[PDB]
Amino acid sequence: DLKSLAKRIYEAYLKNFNMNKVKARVILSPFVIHDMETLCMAEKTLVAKLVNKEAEVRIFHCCQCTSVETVTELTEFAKAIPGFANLDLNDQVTLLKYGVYEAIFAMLSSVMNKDGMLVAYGNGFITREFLKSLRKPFCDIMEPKFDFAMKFNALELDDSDISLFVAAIICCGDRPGLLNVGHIEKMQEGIVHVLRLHLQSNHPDDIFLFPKLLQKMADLRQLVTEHAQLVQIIKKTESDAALHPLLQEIYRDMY
Ligand SMILES: CC(C)(Oc1ccc(-c2cccc3ccccc23)cc1)C(=O)O
Repeated sequence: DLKSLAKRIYEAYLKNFNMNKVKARVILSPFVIHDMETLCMAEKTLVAKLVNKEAEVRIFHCCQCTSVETVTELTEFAKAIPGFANLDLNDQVTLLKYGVYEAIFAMLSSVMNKDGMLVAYGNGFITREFLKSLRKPFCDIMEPKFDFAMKFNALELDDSDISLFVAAIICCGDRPGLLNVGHIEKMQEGIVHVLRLHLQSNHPDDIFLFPKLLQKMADLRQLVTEHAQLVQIIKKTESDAALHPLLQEIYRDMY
């Protein structure tokens, strides 16, 4: 009855996310993008959307397209979280609007290692150093996410842990403008309880793992706010490009 909830959530997570941690770790060893040269020969096969323009824009257009694909997946995942579909539609929409990027950056850690991150469904690998060399302010976009991911990955969670974590992020009672705050809080309370007991069984060698994950929740909220602004600046200083319309509405005057 608590076991069951963890199982239903894990199964929803396996069904709805194309990329997960087991799949990514196996992969992380294919085609490396480490400079402008290797970037272009990536774009002869891997990235077929803006197919020219400034390399910084091509890169993060490709990146925002992946984020939008993750938002799509997160929406299906949430509909499978027991209780979520029973909320008023505007509460479901509100939870997703304010929750998806906290979940995105949490799950992004799974396709990152200290050297770089998987891209294009794991058939490309862009190095951390290469991103760091891009012209300002594009070189500052992914670095704080790598920083988060390195600390997160050190916790050595598996997908059964992460599925519960992501459900807890989405079912959050303090998003602005919720109608049934009481019930969403009870949903959250249940998931977080199951998460704690799950971590105690799956990781009995780390007593402080549950508090460490609650710290990561706090970290992600800060990470998302800071990302919103960096995104805003790039829209102001740069319009060779175009921010995805969905991301525009999500980021707008939230934080
Ligand atoms: C993590 C990621 C990929 O961060 C982005 C960073 C920059 C852009 C971006 C990409 C292309 C043009 C832009 C213009 C103004 C502001 C941002 C952009 C899109 C996403 C995202 O928000 O999904």
